[PDB]
Amino acid sequence: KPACIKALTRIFKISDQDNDGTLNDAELNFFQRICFNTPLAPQALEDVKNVVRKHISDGVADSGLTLKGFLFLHTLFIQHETTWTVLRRFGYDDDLDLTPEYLFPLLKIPPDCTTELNHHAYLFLQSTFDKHDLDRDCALSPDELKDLFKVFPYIPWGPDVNNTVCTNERGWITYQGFLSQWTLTTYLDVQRCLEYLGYLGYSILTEQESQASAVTVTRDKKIDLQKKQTQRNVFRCNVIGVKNCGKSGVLQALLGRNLMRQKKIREDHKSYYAINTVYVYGQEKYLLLHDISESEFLTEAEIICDVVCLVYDVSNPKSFEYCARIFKQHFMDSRIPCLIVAAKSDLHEVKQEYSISPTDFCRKHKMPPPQAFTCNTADAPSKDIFVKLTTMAMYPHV
Ligand SMILES: Nc1nc2c(ncn2[C@@H]2O[C@H](COP(=O)(O)OP(=O)(O)CP(=O)(O)O)[C@@H](O)[C@H]2O)c(=O)[nH]1
Ligand SMILES: [Cl-]
Ligand SMILES: [Mg+2]
Ligand SMILES: [Mg+2]
Repeated sequence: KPACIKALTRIFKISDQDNDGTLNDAELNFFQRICFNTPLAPQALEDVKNVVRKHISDGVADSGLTLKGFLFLHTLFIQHETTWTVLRRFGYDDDLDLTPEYLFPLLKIPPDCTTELNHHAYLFLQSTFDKHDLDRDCALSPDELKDLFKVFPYIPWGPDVNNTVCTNERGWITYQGFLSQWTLTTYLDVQRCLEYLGYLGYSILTEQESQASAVTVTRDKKIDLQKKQTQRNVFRCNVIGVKNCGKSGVLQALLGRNLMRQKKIREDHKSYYAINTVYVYGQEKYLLLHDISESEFLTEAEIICDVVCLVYDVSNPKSFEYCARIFKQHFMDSRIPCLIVAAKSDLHEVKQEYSISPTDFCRKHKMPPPQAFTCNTADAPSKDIFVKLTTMAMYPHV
């Protein structure tokens, strides 16, 4: 029984689309249709409300069904089969748990293909954000996130999510940052995104066969390279360099954060990812950065990307050798574009101990010139390199 109440309470929360605490006639009729194929007459609906009002006082607020009122009607129909109709319609099984078919619809992704949310999927998330942004500040406070996750069986996002997407003045995920996190999750872990969409009741509220009906599968990367044109909107860039060469500073710069703001980031909440929108020649795209920590190996995983960002420290004389090394053993004869970034360029430039200068190296292997970059500036860092990286990802040849 307590398991039954738990499910119905969630089903209520999902059905309350405007998230006001009641099921108005608009939302109530929607619920009846998806469950019982036919809604009730406008005043025959008012008759049911009367039955509620004449038993409990807190069962009907405004002229819409409250949760207590909703749970009350569940008891009335028993003292059956009406409830199980509702439960099964919302993905629950006999054990009152969400079925694998509902939460994990199989979506086999072809090799060298990526996953994006379609336009209607984004719209669903845009409304989803608005429903829980009750303070209208275009950001989700910790309370507004707890509210959003009350349809989730566990907390899906950790405190590092705030160091991955755009946040506001107080570290709260903004409206744009919110969509960036979903864009990010969909790209890296589509099965997790589909699971999360199930918790939000996407498949039901949008009346579609599965959560998978929100994901777009882009074509083979090889075809994009051969046809020299892509339709993708999300591009992944791997950031590679020695330890403490300023990689994390590059990632956080994409989020618009100064170096001084970065020093207040606790390591418990550290993130090796950063995602944001970038405009390339009037086209809006998503740039996805992945901080690759200096390890003994570089597998076939940390090399798959649309563009590589080799970062070295100008105050570190031995740092650029790493860039030259990694480039020569993974990206020298690769169809992946590479951009060298001279990070910490606010510091005094020290002569690199490598055999050849960064400048000449970029000519020997036909790359763009080493880009000067710093996150240690007043206001927010420059988005120049991020436009560059995205541009090279979109047009590898040009
Ligand atoms: N002056 C200055 N210092 C910087 C800049 N970027 C980073 N730093 C400093 O350099 C150090 C290393 O930066 P960080 O971004 O953490 O490097 P990292 O390569 O991510 C470290 P790891 O390899 O372990 O991930 C920090 O002390 C940071 O404050 C910059 O543009 N200017
Ligand atoms: Cl559900
Ligand atoms: Mg409502
Ligand atoms: Mg808010």
